[PDB]
Amino acid sequence: VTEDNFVKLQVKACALSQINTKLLAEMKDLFPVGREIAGIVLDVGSKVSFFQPDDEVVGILPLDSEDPGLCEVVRVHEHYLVHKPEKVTWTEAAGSIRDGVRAYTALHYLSHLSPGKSVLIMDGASAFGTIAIQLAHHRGAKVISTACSLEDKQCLERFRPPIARVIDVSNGKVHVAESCLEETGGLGVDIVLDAPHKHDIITLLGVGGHWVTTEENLQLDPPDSHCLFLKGATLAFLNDEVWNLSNVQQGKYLCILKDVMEKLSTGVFRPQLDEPIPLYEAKVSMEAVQKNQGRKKQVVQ
Amino acid sequence: HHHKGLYFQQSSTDEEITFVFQEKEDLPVTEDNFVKLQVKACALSQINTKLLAEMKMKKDLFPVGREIAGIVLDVGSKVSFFQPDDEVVGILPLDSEDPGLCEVVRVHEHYLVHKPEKVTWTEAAGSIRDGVRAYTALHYLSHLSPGKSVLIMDGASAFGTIAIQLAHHRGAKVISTACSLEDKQCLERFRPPIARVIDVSNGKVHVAESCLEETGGLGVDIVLDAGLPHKHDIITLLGVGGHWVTTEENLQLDPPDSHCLFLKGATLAFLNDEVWNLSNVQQGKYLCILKDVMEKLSTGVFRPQLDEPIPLYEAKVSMEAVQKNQGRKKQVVQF
Repeated sequence: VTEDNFVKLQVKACALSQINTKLLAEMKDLFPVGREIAGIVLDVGSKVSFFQPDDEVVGILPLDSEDPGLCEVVRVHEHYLVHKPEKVTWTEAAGSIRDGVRAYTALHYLSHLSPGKSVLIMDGASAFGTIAIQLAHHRGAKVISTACSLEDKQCLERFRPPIARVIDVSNGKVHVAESCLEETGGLGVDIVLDAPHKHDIITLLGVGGHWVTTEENLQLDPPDSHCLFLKGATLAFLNDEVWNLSNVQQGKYLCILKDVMEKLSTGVFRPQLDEPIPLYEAKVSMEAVQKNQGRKKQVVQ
Repeated sequence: HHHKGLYFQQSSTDEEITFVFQEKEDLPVTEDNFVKLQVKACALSQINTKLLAEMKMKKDLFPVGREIAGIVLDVGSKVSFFQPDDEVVGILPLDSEDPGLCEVVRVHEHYLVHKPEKVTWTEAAGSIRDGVRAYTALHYLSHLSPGKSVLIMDGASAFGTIAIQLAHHRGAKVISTACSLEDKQCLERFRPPIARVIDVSNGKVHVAESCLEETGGLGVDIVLDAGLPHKHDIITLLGVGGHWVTTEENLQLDPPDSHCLFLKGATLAFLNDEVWNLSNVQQGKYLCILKDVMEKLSTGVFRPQLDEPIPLYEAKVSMEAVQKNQGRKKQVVQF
């Protein structure tokens, strides 16, 4: 049943991602599953304006969403959605909106990319890693990335615009700090995208460098935050759902989405993702995810 | 022939430093990138003995004075940006051979910019370093923008004064913590009034509760902490996506603190103006910072809280007071 100021839409694809347990636990029946949707609006509320029925859209549902994205159709507020470009497919859209958001914030809002800069994208073979690498290349950066497996290794070396260097941590040991300092020319890396232990990162960091972490419980010792002081560095925490959970950041967020699709419309992004598996056995695919397993994005169609 | 220069020496078991006048020769400029300056003004700043020690320099007498404005007397062969009679201003490197507190100084050319004529010597020397700190904290570590809220520690200091002026120039609402009585009056006398002076004379206010009052619960966008509140109250008063710019060189950040930081998507940045003259890489960026600061000064958006200038012979007493951080106005030696 539709409510006003909300929009009913018919899902065209719903990519699924890892569900964070303790974020749900700290936030306080059923746990709705599915958030990265690319659908076609059905019925419109009485006071929604930006969307008219028979329009194709893409967006990320909020954590408090009554409806679960994994469904034939769902309801969602109109300011959680954006228009999907015509050229883009719908699996591509649903699979790229979330990782594209994260890459855009991490590399554009928590750090700044420009021609000539160096960025260490850790686990570049993950879907998020792939999208992030494509952003870095699009702006003109020199990308160093970490490969955790042989599959990841040969996955990254075959990028059409080859990355500067693939450091494989797949083996027992590798001197990541020394090798990236070696690749920069003593300068160090400008942006590290945690997405090694911290002592490799802090020495790897260049002058005024940016450490964009995702660790939700980082402990910092006075000697470490001192080496950061000597380098004039910035520690930026990447948290995906601060846009959705803050009422003021409405506009910027939307623009990100609209730009994420824009590059996807001109194909500067390309997701790396599993073949489309329909609704049925989708729960088993989600079970597989939560297992800390999966380098390819998994989208339902 | 020779000139009098202020130096300092350090005892072995005491980190304390003593200041001494010593006469020494003018370093000649020859077949090098160095310029020789007639020093017109040299501002004073407390010397971080620790950072200098980490630089690993082997000296028994260390030179004093780094924030200079003067006239180019001579130039080495390779110098390009300056010719004699030019009016220059700059900050001498941490590894400088010559003291800034001396009538003549020899400095590499990639440390100076030209001085605007409307700027006096004492004003330029007394604004260069603090304007740079403020500029990189509010423009490179955080990103000032009209409408944002900026909590500035002190603000009655020289740095806090330049910073408050920068924030107002960019349409920022400023919250600032006064400590002394005289500090509170000083913050009361600002030409455009700041939004909220929180008076932490004694343990009678809460800066977190007051700042959350003013912000409406959203939180402060930019915290400038340089120059008193615990780490935790900073982290609770910080807004969503906010930037915490700190002068703390030995910060203790435990996982609860960092957890609240993550949940607010907060960036933490360290303010260290030496970062350009110690690494010596993107110094051309630093140059543009100097030129913009000097422009801001010439047009009028900066007015440093200078004290009245002093002659060179009073520079060792003054420096002594500057080393203990007794005094709020900015001391500048005039020649």
